[PDB]
Amino acid sequence: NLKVEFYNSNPSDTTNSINPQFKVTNTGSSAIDLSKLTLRYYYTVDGQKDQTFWCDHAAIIGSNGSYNGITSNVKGTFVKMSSSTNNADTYLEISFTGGTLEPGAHVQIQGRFAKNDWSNYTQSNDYSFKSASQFVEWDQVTAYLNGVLVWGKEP
Amino acid sequence: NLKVEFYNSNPSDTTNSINPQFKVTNTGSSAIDLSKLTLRYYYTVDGQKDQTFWCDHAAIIGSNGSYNGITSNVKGTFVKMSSSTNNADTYLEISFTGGTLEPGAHVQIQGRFAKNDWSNYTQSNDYSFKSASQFVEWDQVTAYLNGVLVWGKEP
Ligand SMILES: [Ca+2]
Ligand SMILES: [Ca+2]
Repeated sequence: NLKVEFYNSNPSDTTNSINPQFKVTNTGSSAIDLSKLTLRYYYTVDGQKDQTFWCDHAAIIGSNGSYNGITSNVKGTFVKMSSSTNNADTYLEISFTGGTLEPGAHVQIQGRFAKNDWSNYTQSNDYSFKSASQFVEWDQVTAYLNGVLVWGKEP
Repeated sequence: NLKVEFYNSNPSDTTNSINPQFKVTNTGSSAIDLSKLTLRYYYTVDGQKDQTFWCDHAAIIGSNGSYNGITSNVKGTFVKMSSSTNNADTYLEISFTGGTLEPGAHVQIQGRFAKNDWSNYTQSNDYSFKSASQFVEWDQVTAYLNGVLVWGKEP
């Protein structure tokens, strides 16, 4: 059982970097294996180019406030959709090499990606885009446990 | 522009091989690049196992009756759905390495797939199942051209 909160820290309509911020909480009674957890951010690439994802910072925060830095365990891959919509033709899929999300604990991921030539994106035609000053409950981003959708609405 | 006709040549409710038969007609005025066309057959795996697809026979038939064998250009892959329904948790996606479908021409595909342990399937709970003696207009199978849905209803 999971709860996903999210926001984009870069609100510029035209920009050369998209900054997705994820906060995933294990609201269940049993621990979660992060290597089985994947997250997706849907958008339109606006000119297909190879892209790169970077995790500025990621950490597992326990229910008692314990801090475990896992920045280098977060990986990002770009998937071109086999069936697209007018505001979603590509998605960034976030994965973890390992780690355990214990009951009540949560993981914060401060992400960022860009095209390899640093050309612009347009964020107003991106399905998952959500400008906010903090993590909000947003269902236009999805989460999966072993390939099964457990949060959000796919486009 | 396309038209998809279809039928299953194996009607057995319990069986260890599913036989989808596709007939795709280029009803438009311009030729179609087959490497840009994909087709889907939705069903419930009834016990997750790796699966294999075989094209028994495939051919491009021209409006003048011309015959061009393309059996080895037809590929099939199995995709497990992230979100499933009571009659769809997996889909066979059919692709073509190449070929061009001229206006008025159609391509016939006699396919078959099975689990790698040859265990049974149940066809009564499969979204795309359509038993018939010949190809019928069926919208429970989908076709995508350039990653865009151009035929059928997805579950
Ligand atoms: Ca965009
Ligand atoms: Ca079945």
